[PDB]
Amino acid sequence: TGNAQKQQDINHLLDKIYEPTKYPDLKDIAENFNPLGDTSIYNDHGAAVETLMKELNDHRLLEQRHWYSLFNTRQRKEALMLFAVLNQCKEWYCFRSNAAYFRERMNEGEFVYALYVSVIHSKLGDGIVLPPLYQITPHMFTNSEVIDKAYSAKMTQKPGTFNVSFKNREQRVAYFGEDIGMNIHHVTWHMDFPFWWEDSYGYHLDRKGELFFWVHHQLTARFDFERLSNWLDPVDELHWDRIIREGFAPLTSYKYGGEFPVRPDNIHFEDVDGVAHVHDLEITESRIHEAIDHGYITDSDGHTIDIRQPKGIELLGDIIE
Amino acid sequence: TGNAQKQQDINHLLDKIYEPTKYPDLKDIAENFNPLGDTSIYNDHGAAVETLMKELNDHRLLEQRHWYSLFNTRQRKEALMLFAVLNQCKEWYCFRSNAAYFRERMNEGEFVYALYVSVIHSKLGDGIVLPPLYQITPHMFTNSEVIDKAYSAKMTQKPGTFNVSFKNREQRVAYFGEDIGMNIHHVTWHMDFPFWWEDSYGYHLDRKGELFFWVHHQLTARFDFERLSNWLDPVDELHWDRIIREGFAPLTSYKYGGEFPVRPDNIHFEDVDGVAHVHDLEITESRIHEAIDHGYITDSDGHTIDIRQPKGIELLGDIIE
Ligand SMILES: [Cu+2]
Ligand SMILES: [Cu+2]
Repeated sequence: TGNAQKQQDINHLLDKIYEPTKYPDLKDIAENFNPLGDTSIYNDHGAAVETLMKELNDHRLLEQRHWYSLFNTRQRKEALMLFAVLNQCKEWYCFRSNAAYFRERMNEGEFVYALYVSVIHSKLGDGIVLPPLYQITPHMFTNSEVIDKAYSAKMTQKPGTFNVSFKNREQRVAYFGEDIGMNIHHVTWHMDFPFWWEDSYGYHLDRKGELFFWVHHQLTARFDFERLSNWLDPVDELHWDRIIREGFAPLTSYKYGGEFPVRPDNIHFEDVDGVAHVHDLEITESRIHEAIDHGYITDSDGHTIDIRQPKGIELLGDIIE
Repeated sequence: TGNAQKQQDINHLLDKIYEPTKYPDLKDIAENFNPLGDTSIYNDHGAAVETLMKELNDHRLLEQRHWYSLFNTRQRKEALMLFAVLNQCKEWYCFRSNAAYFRERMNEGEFVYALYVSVIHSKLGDGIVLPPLYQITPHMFTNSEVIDKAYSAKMTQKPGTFNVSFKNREQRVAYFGEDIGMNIHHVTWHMDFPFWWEDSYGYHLDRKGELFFWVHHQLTARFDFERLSNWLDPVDELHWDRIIREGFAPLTSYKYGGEFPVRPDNIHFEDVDGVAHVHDLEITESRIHEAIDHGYITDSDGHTIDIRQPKGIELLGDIIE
């Protein structure tokens, strides 16, 4: 152990993530290790490990040098299996090993995501401070311009820092939304208290519900404030039966993936194949809005669970998010 | 009572259905029979009959030589009383009699529908085969042109058969829906397990409900295949909030009644007077959909009947059709 060790290892793992590791130790590990030959390092007698492997083997896991969204029900599951290994390691010998072994044949997004969540929640990651996403995978936090300016630097082997950019809109209250600090927090908040947490993982995040209610209420408040300061008017509430008034162009790019799709202004909400129907929301919204109005949330049995009490708002945040 | 017999009386009955019977027996039965004096032929002591009669007498039954759709709540009820008589005869003397007695004063659709149903479920119709509707009442299964060609062969008495008809649509998968066999089947399937069946009539049809779910799912299935074969793409699902994209003109005619109305394309669903509001669907659709989602259907007392079991899909079909 140590930390200036654990730490070191981490830094190495997340170094030039888009390419096979250059740190020799990480690679003989990456090669010689077998997550299945001492089912003892694992507190599960390695059921986790044996499940990743099985996938890695039938090679039914997402490819490397490809994008990844945490909203993709499969990409998530895969990402989250790495979490589950890293998670039941008794000591560092087992983490390093895996987050090396996998690091090299699992996709980067799943991987970056997996490592962070794992470091954050696993028993074994106390000493560590995680590098800032913004510098680990800069395509998600940097402009598309600066990105290309950086690819040029590199082509020519000439160094230096480029100035990023952001009178026509409400990309006047932009400084708020595009800040690398908020973006960090926004992701961290949901890494700290993930929507996918099962108390099987080890403990129980306390009031994730009210936490959820509140955190957004404040982005939402903080946001409303800035627009105040900009002669702008408080934000419109979004409806599924209306047009999406204010659309934008992000001018942002994926590393592997392409450029973030843009949305024109005054658009009509389309039924999106694979996710869900527009109407599917409308009804959800109704079911929600009826719990609130009745006084109770009704479970699967037709058991009405009361929410006209203090535990109220979290039970509500459990069903809303 | 052979069946040869049984059978013969039945082809007699349904011969030249649009004009007074020409078979002399059926006639003088038609005239001298009294469905209510010897109410010992009825296993109901002629409750059945004494109701038809009453109607027949206050003259509030639907006229002859007029159309009839099985969807008309009255038209449906009258048709269905005939059913109730034929149904409580102890032997052929009683059917012959009524389907003769009634044949001659009761509307022809009521009458053709009443005799088949009766023939199909009454305990007294075993040996018979019913003639193919397509040849009993051919306006329903034949073109409007063919029909017309046929009125001319008859005005001039020179005989002859006509070829029916069916590059501009999806009346390219026509050969499927316009087939006299399908068509047969699709009506028979609903005569075998009728939507109006009360188990007071006699026995209980067994899984009408999954039977219902399943038969349509195979029309639909079968339907979807043919389109495949025609470079056409799978069928849109219909919504009450969008346009009826594809209308058609059936170029079909009724014998008494006129030409079947046509639907222009890209139409908007109108609230239709006497049947129900568009919205009315809209909420029934919701009501249904929530039963699917809750885990339970809820009766009129407010008792939730669970459908997350094998009797499941049938309970559902009983509230769906
Ligand atoms: Cu969030
Ligand atoms: Cu049908």
